[PDB]
Amino acid sequence: NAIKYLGQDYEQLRVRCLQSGTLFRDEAFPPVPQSLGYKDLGPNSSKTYGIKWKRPTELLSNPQFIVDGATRTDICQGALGDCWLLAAIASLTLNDTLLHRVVPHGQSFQNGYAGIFHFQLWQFGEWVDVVVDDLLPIKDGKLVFVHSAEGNEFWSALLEKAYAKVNGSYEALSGGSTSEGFEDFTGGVTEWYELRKAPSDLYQIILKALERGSLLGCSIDISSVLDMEAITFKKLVKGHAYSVTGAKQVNYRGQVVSLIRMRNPWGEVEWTGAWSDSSSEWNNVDPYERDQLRVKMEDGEFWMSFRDFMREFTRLEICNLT
Ligand SMILES: [Ca+2]
Ligand SMILES: [Ca+2]
Repeated sequence: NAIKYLGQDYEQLRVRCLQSGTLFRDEAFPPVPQSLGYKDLGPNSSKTYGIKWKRPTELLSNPQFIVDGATRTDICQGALGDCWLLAAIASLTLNDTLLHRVVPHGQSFQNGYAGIFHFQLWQFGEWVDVVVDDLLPIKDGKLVFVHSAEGNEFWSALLEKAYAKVNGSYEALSGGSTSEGFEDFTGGVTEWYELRKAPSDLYQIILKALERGSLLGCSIDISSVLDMEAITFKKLVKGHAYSVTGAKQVNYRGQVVSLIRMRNPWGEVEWTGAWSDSSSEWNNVDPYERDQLRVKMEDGEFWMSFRDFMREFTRLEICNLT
């Protein structure tokens, strides 16, 4: 049904490997310096020094494709500036049908393992099935790029690998917090908002985008590279893409307050202002609202008020489907 990237046929390649008692080695994306990168991850780079390509089945006795669902907690940025892509993947997990397109859930390391996995990527303006072998860059016994908070989980590492594959290298995934040089992730129309000059009904726009399963991301702009990925006083990261993962209205001190939830794809480092995990704003909402929305954990995810949100962040991007 879906076009096969480069004519590679997952099931056909899988059984060939099974029947010959072997593990898949992708010719289309070899475990080689050029697959890593071309400059910062380039030949002989100190960043790539000591990298080896190892299967999860070499690292562990119990590797898992999916552990407790394929969720946003499974997206932790490694040593690669692919924050926009990782933020989009985190947002994609919130969309159940789209997630089950992109990440075929049947796959595992247990039954019929041949060192091969596949994903359905939006490429050339259609759904494209992409195979990968499960060799992944490792440094000091750990994944170099995206990892899950669950150490034996590999769907996201493998998904990032498929993206690296269709772009020719991992470094090719790097860049800015915007869709700079990144083709359609979604195919539908992309909406862009400068937050200081937003439509008066922006909160409702965000809310309805989330409800219909669009992907939302936001970032703070920069001019020079000396303040690139610079950390704010209240611990926001500049020039870095965040997933917008939720929006809720609360009754705060008797008044309707609009709140917005976002996730740093680092899976750590969070806003410390009003509505943060440990902030006192939660003492002034209905205790049951509090219990329902607040989660006290260093997980990259946090709430802000929508007003503080539009003050702090420069832009919101919405990626719609077809
Ligand atoms: Ca998981
Ligand atoms: Ca948190």
